[PDB]
Amino acid sequence: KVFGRCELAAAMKRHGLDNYRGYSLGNWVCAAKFESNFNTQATNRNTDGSTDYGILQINSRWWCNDGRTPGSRNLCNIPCSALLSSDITASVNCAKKIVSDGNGMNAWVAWRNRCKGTDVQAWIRGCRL
Ligand SMILES: [Cl-]
Ligand SMILES: [Cl-]
Ligand SMILES: [Cl-]
Ligand SMILES: [Cl-]
Ligand SMILES: [Cl-]
Ligand SMILES: [Cl-]
Ligand SMILES: [Cl-]
Ligand code: NA
Repeated sequence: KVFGRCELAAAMKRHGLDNYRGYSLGNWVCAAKFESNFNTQATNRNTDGSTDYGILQINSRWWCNDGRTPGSRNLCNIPCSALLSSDITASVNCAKKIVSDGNGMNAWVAWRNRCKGTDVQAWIRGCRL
């Protein structure tokens, strides 16, 4: 599923991401924009052989099981395929664990490089929320 901007903001808010660990909704929308272009089915292979899955490009090295990432963990206790669903629940629940891991949203390199410090509220501007 490719979400619209405000549609994803609303779904993220419904699932409790707005101000989660102190990160406003616009931060989460911005991260999803640059990780996946709002596409739940996005996948990307990393150089190390792990793969990133879904709207927030969650990595198989630590967070989900895809059966093909040697030495990896599955700390969200989910198949990586669950991160590709039109229902964002699994991605949101796993993102909550990731953002709580110690480095906040810096875990998402694209957030650090493209969202951090910017006018992230622009991402939810106009949205009925
Ligand atoms: Cl957009
Ligand atoms: Cl915001
Ligand atoms: Cl594996
Ligand atoms: Cl594990
Ligand atoms: Cl599994
Ligand atoms: Cl959803
Ligand atoms: Cl933080
Ligand atoms: Na894994």
